[PDB]
Amino acid sequence: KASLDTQSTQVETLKRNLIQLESKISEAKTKKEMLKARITTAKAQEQLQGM
Amino acid sequence: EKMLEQAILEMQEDLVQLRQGVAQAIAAQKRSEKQYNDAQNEINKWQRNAQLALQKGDENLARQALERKKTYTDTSAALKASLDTQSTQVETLKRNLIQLESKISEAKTKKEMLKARITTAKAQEQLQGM
Repeated sequence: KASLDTQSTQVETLKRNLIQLESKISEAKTKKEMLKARITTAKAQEQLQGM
Repeated sequence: EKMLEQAILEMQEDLVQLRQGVAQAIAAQKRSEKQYNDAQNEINKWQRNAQLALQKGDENLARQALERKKTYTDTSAALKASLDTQSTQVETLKRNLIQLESKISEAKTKKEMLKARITTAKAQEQLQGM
């Protein structure tokens, strides 16, 4: 029973981490889209310099 | 898991060897008892012979039997002393075996607990990777 209680707390932490991770991966995908847009804007600025 | 797994296999083989030693000690106790029993039987036979010698009229033979009985008694006394010393050692061995049996079960339980903590540590490592 004592072992189970100690194990249960660890299990809860792991479950919480997984839920957080799921939220995090979605955010990362969103970040990539934002990152792609800024890079395109930078390229446009470079074209002006060429002119 | 590797450190724990190797230890469990090793303890079991050792226990079997200990049991054999205990059996030998038990066998030794039986042998001493048999020898002691034989000495007692011999003494009884000697006593009958001594009485028979008196009836026969051979005084020297009866006296010799009494001397033999004393020697047998001394041997029996020595055997009894040896048995007592051996018995204490045997009791300690038996106690150790019982304790060992309780201990091996505990070790198995410990491995399960150890496995769970390692898994938790791995989860923490994954968070660092993120």
